[PDB]
Amino acid sequence: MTLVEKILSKKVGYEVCAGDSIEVEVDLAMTHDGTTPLAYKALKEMSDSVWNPDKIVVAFDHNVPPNTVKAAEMQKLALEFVKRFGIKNFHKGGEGICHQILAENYVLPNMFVAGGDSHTCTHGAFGAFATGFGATDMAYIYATGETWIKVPKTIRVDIVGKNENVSAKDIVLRVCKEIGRRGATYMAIEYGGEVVKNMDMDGRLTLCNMAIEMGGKTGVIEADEITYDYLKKERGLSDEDIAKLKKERITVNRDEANYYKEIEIDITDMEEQVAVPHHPDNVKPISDVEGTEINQVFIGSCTNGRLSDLREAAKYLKGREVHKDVKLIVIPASKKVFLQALKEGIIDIFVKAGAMICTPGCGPCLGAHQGVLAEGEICLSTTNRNFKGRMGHINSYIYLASPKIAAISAVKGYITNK
Amino acid sequence: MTLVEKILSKKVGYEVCAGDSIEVEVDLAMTHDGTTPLAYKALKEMSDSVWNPDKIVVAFDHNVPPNTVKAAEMQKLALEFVKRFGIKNFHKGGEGICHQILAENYVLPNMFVAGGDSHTCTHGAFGAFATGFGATDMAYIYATGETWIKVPKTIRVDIVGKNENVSAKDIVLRVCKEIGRRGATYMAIEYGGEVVKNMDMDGRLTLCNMAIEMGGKTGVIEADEITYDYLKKERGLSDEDIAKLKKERITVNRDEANYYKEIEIDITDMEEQVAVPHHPDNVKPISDVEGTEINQVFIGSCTNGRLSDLREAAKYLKGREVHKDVKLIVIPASKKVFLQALKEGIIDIFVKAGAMICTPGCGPCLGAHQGVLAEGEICLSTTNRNFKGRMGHINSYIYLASPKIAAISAVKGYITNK
Repeated sequence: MTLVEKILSKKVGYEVCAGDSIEVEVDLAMTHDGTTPLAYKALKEMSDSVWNPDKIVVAFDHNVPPNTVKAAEMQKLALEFVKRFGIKNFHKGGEGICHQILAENYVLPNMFVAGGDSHTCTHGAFGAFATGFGATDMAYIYATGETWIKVPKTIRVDIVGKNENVSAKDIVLRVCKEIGRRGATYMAIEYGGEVVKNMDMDGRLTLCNMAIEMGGKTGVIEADEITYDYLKKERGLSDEDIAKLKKERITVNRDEANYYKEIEIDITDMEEQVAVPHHPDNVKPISDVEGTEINQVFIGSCTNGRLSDLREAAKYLKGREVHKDVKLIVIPASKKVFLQALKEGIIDIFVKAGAMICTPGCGPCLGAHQGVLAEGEICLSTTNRNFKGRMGHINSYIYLASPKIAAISAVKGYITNK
Repeated sequence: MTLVEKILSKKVGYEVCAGDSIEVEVDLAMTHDGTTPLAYKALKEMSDSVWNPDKIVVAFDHNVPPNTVKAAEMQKLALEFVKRFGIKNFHKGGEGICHQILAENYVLPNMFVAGGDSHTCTHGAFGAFATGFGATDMAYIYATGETWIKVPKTIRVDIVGKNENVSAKDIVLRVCKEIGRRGATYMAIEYGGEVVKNMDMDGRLTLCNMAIEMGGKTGVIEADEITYDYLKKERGLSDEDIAKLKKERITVNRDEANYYKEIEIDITDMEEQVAVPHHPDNVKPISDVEGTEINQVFIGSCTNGRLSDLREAAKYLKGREVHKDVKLIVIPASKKVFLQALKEGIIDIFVKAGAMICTPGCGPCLGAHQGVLAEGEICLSTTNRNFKGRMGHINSYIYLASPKIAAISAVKGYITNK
């Protein structure tokens, strides 16, 4: 029995196998400024109320503040969803990215998280089963708190070795390379090993987030002490709640689980990994892409927008200034990350370096305004998507790398390690 | 002899008066990301060189970060202009508003300041003749360093009395009524009196900024010791350099200057001012619009985006949170202003209250794709424009007020004063 089978079995109250179709109760339902309207429209035709407003989260992160009339009409319509259904857990523009809000305030281990977003798989780092759903599907979830899901197969990814010169994004890019953009199709990506157990919670959320970029239905990491300490830090979880959570802790024994595929990654010495346009799996080491001049550098997104991502980037921008031909865009993942990075003096480092700061949202990682590339512009982003013409013009280029590389490259003006 | 007549005469070398068409050598030329590519493309048809790169200033502020592909293409074209002609006085995105930057490190008294912006008249607070030109005229000036204008008539505006509950925005809004939105066309505005004399440069910048809103060709304020003190705090200093500017100081004597018309504004027992849709020449006192539901509040344009404006707004926003049904947007006018407000903890108060901090520029303005309004949505702004469908939908509404009132109304969710 794999981890996803373990979680789902405890969820329904009986042993379940991969391939089965079971009814699962939803512990956490969420839509954002882009997926709320359609979900709301469908909900009007179906129900006059929701099943539990305390388990429903709504956040504005895609178009904040409204950059178009249409986006303004979207949030306007989403505002009525909060009103007409009495949604207490509503996060306005500036609160931050939806998944970051869910992580630092809501998601508990062994939960079944249902989200109106493709990258809902991010919250599998808590030891929960989190997948994305369509707007019509989320409507029924809002009205009943239930949904049907097929227990997916599991790809075991063992990350062993030790390398302090690389970050979690460098590792997850390495995993994307060996597996591919279609390698984990219809399958949950169960991370584990020496590195994963010693990896911080900010890093675990990075690995589970890019699960969709490998075709993965979701990503999941076993609940740990780091998971519990994170729950102690970001939220006021009492010791009675940690202990209550530890008795329900789910672990996986040896050979008690049969995986579809079991890949293993040695992290040493593996220099910093960089994804090459126009696909997330096109990952090359730093030496193979050295000297590549860039026009724009973005540091934010759900993948690397947390406090630790800004802190690392701030220590390389602490001395110098952003290159003349390079524009730096910094966007904290949430309102909490923004505040904490203010008092820490992290923001001061950025602004002095000439970095452009935007309100906590999904930045220009999508469509999206707030940082559009022109024809020919190269952007070294820290997000999780390299699709051709995603950050603007169809003939623009996007590179993916850690906040460390992004910070250093912004100074030098070219992709570098020194 | 009016102030404008004295400024233009010294600049040209001989005595001129209103009605005379003269050729003036330009001391300072500036275009932003929205007008630089327009002026460059126009320059590529007639000339093949700029007259003086040192006298040319380029600053990105309107669309920072790039909101559309066309906007990104424009900024790329503007980079060509700077790279080609070696414009050392170039400011990237995040540096701040074009007029604010120009006031922080360029505009000297007695100058002739030409700008590719309808609010270049702001720099008349330094005692310099400053007007706005189109893309065509900006190319002409870029090539020859000279332009052809007609010496305007002067509507003298004496502001006397005392009031410590209103602001410079409240004052300049009072001026726009007695005069009108078209009661100063083809004419220059000359502010004087005990109030203007006691104003800091933050107040004088506001008065000269709203000159075009009255149809005025420009708004100019006589330079004094307060003007020189600002040039010490900002662009470095020297008591010998200030003395070198006082030797060229231009003063105006009463009755020795014949104006087209003279107006005097009472301020002692005046209420605070809020302009109603859809024109800047429509303010009823705060008691006449108190209770008006607002859906969005913007604080921080060229009119009211400086340090004093932020600290005043943070004062009423201190400890409180922004009302639920209204989204607050705060944008510092400059990079320098941003930094000194960060070290003062002013930004923290904004973020704690739930404001949406954006890159130091001007948005939403003319639909700059920043904080776009939807249909039936009302915004209270500290900007200078009030026209129908300015911030988005044609059926949207805009109200103009001071940062003080803007902050308070953001707290209570409606236009108020308490």
